[PDB]
Amino acid sequence: RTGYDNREIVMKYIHYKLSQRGYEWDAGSEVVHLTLRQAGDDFSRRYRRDFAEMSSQLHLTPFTARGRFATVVEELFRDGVNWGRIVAFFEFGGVMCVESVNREMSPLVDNIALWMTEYLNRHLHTWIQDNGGWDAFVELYGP
Ligand SMILES: O=C(NS(=O)(=O)c1ccc(NC2CCOCC2)c([N+](=O)[O-])c1)c1ccc(N2CCN(CC3=C(c4ccc(Cl)cc4)CCOC3)CC2)cc1
Repeated sequence: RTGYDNREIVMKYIHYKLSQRGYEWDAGSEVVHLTLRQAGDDFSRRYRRDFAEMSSQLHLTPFTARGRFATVVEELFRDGVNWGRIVAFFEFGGVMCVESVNREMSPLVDNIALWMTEYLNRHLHTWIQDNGGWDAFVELYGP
């Protein structure tokens, strides 16, 4: 119906975060993916302390990742949604994927991509559509 699939925004974002570390191949039209990447890179520069704390406190394992993902996301959106919190959600998913590869649990990346897609589709999609859609995010933060 929308003409797009949020799974693609998730897959492209995770691919970019892994590629930045040399964890996935990338030699280095659509504007949403570039806008989101840039916003997330800036978010992690501004909130470097929160990023470093999140990157060392996760202690991810295959049985604990699901619960940790849900708990952090619930904390993130407890006071409501805005674009910055959506950018923070992608950055959090990125940290979970990078940590999963670091801990030799690369298959978890596919599960994290599914949980992010499901949360965007079921819990954030209404807010996004009510707030001008991805079009409004690009109008505010895009080139
Ligand atoms: O300002 C905000 N929102 S905004 O006004 O919508 C807005 C403004 C400007 C711009 N972009 C800028 C425009 C000017 O040029 C440069 C770009 C955009 N944007 O979308 O691009 C949107 C805003 C600020 C901070 C914020 N977080 C919330 C999360 N928290 C830590 C935390 C968790 C957490 C910890 C680590 C990691 Cl990796 C992830 C999550 C998980 C558990 O919970 C706590 C840290 C602070 C949320 C929203």
